[PDB]
Amino acid sequence: VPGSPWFGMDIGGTLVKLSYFEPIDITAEEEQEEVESLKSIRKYLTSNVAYGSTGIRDVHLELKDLTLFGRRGNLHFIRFPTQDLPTFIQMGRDKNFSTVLCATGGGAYKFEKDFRTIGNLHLHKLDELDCLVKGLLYIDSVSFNGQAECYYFANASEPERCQKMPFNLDDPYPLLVVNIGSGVSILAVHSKDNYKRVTGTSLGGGTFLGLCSLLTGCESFEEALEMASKGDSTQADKLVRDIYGGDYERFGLPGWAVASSFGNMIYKEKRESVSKEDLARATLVTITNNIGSVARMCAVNEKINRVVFVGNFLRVNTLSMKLLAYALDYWSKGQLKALFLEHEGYFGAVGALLGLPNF
Amino acid sequence: VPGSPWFGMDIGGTLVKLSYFEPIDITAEEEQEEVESLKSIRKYLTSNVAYGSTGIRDVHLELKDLTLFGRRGNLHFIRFPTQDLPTFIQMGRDKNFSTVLCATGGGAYKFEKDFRTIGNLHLHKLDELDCLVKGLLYIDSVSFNGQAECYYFANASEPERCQKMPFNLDDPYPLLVVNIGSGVSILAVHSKDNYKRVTGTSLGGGTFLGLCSLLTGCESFEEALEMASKGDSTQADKLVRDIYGGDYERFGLPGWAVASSFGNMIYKEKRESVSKEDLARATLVTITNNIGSVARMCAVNEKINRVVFVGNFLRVNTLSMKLLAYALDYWSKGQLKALFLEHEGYFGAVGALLGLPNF
Ligand SMILES: Nc1ncnc2c1ncn2[C@@H]1O[C@H](COP(=O)(O)OP(=O)(O)NP(=O)(O)O)[C@@H](O)[C@H]1O
Ligand SMILES: Nc1ncnc2c1ncn2[C@@H]1O[C@H](COP(=O)(O)OP(=O)(O)NP(=O)(O)O)[C@@H](O)[C@H]1O
Ligand SMILES: CC(C)(CO)[C@@H](O)C(=O)NCCC(=O)O
Ligand SMILES: CC(C)(CO)[C@@H](O)C(=O)NCCC(=O)O
Ligand SMILES: [Mg+2]
Ligand SMILES: [Mg+2]
Repeated sequence: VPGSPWFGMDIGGTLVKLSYFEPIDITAEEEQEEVESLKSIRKYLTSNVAYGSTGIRDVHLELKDLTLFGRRGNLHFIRFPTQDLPTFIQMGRDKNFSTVLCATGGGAYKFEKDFRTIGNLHLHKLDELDCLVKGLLYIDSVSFNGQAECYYFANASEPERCQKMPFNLDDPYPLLVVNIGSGVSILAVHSKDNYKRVTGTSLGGGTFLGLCSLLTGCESFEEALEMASKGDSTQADKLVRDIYGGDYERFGLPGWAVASSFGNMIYKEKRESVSKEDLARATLVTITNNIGSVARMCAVNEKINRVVFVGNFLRVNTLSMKLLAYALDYWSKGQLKALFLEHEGYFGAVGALLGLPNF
Repeated sequence: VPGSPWFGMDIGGTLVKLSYFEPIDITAEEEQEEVESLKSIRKYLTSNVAYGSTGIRDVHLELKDLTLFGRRGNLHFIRFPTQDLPTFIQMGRDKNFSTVLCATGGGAYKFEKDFRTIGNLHLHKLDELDCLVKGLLYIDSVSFNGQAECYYFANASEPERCQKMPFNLDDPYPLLVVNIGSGVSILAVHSKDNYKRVTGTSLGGGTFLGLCSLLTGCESFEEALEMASKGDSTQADKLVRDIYGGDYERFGLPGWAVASSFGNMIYKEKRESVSKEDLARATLVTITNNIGSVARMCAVNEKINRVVFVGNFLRVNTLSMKLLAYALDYWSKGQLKALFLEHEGYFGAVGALLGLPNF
């Protein structure tokens, strides 16, 4: 492995994710041979938790004293909007920084020519879903600083008992991976080298954020979630009891289940009384439950009972995680389990970093 | 079979559908024994095509010279909004109308006590999905006045050739039935008496109409479709080429495919330039393609290759039908076929009418 900072980057449709390995076993002689630009990069990344106006280091996710490529170091996790990649690349071309970059996600292709404006930088494009699988399996194998990387919600159908609990993935196959980013990819993983994309859905995190922005005027993902936490989705949705006056008993649909998402918004007087918060929550519930349903159908067809949900639609989004856990547990009568991972949307970036020794 | 007009009624979450059998073999003696109220009902229904301000007789769907319950007559098809059922029931209690009513849909239960305000009326509640199956199989078996009730889109992947063609369902089993009403029910039909509800989705016609109303201010389903016919959904959706700069080749996703529905609406400048017509079309495309995807997954898991789509989401909605035909044909490489039926959303009402001899 190369004199070069060790990065892996996943350039998605909405967010760039960057994994950075900071060596902590640097010898006295190594510090001598280190050029100023390399020292400047290391100090900038490790002494700041906000980069410019939109970059964020997720300090709580840092893996400390990881051994990687024969060196000990800390693995850092950084995100910024893809819209701001021109600023990243303009920073990279700065004279104070004159690298082998393993990059994945669609932007590895879309912005290939832009990365090559950085003199002599060597860009290696790696497949988006292969990096996801490799990074997910790697992070679970090294643990989250000794704690479990994977968790589930115990007793997900009872709120008085529902609680996050660690889950052991030491024999993780087979596994359904549901990656909720701008859109959704669903993978059936049979071994480390044997997986297929079962299907996907374009109703993903970008549908939640785009519809929420149109309907409520929210200006950020976090604001959308804050609104949804205060709302009542039943003010927008038409429920089974709104159609039947009760349960649809013959087919086991309870009266409180949604029959038609946003279905009460066909009435003008209801549109005039619904709140922005109600609409935010209805958008979240609609998108989340649709993903849960698709995930359930894929698990049944693939004969897989463990479904891991990743991607940044679920970052700081406990409501959606609990909705997913409840829906899988309820519809399957306990035979399917929703699983979640602490490192959220960073697995592609880690998987890309792991491709470095091949170059 | 009873002195009573022969009706079947399906009271849905949004629309009431009514089938009415008009006898055309009435003898001279039968006209004598007919009371004025029965004559008044027959004349009102057959001499008007609009009933009050919101009732419509779909004259083009009339089955002429049908033999039913040993009598020859014409089968009529009438719809009105469930919101106006109080007007129907108040009309029914009029003194000029002083019946065995077979009723299905959720409103058969929700409005049971209201129907019983009509003196001595006998209400028989029948199951919503059983009536759908029985009515669908019946109408296809009697034909559409000698023409095929069922049709498909030939060469659905090529617009220069794509065209509606009759399809023979003379041995209709097995069959996947996708009923797109306010919400969506999906049935696997193995015989006339053996079917199961495979799943459903709450993202149905009410989601299209509710979201469209919120986003565009449209005041009717027809206005929503008119707007969507003029729009460009790619102004709201984020496409694969917006993320990759091209195809995602490894997994066969073409650049023109939607990656994130409404995903370009996360950007304020794009929200400010998108048109209402664009938003209407994006809503239609998003809802329709999600149903097509769920239908495809259910067909693969049930090992069924014929998928019939019914329900009034598809009435006067050729765009959605063609989207469904293309999506099933494309994803399945021709192994799945989307089928459509001329009688749209009336099968439950017909199935209810067919239950009359049991009472
Ligand atoms: N700070 C944020 N800004 C924007 N979106 C966020 C943010 N935090 C969470 N999200 C959500 O995270 C989603 C993006 O998840 P992510 O896994 O990073 O997708 P992506 O890789 O950029 N897209 P894709 O090309 O489809 O894989 C958005 O659609 C939002 O729902
Ligand atoms: N004139 C109309 N008025 C309202 N909706 C219409 C109209 N025409 C077509 N639609 C569409 O038809 C859908 C209703 O279809 P329909 O099959 O009659 O459902 P329903 O039986 O009333 N609902 P459900 O209880 O879920 O079965 C609406 O959601 C619209 O998308
Ligand atoms: C980046 C992609 C395109 C691939 O992971 C992602 O946005 C996705 O899977 N969208 C859904 C595409 C679909 O299956 O309809
Ligand atoms: C009238 C019902 C409830 C049943 O046909 C219909 O609206 C439906 O199937 N809605 C979808 C319910 C679901 O499967 O989530
Ligand atoms: Mg991604
Ligand atoms: Mg219905």
